[PDB]
Amino acid sequence: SMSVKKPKRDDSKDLALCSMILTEMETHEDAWPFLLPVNLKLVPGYKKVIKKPMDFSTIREKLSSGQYPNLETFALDVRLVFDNCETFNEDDSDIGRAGHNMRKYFEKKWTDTFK
Repeated sequence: SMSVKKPKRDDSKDLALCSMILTEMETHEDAWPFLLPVNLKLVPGYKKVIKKPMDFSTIREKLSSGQYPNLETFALDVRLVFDNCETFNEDDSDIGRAGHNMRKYFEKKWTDTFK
């Protein structure tokens, strides 16, 4: 509350560390469905169904231009990529499996780096 603060957690390395995570996600062999924005002209249903499209290149540009206020808003966009993927893709598809794999990979790096 006013003039009453928990001890200051060191956040000065968060930008660097999110960038490293994102690099690891970008270079994973199962990243291919997520590297670029879904082409809304060429994929029927995507535009109407997925209210907030997100992809790794869009997260990279937001990261690089100071558009994440803190590490939690970064994690929310990463999770959005995988939540979108589950909305649009069957679990038993190459893309559906890719999204589960990447979500797992992300959540471990997130825990190991920050928790």
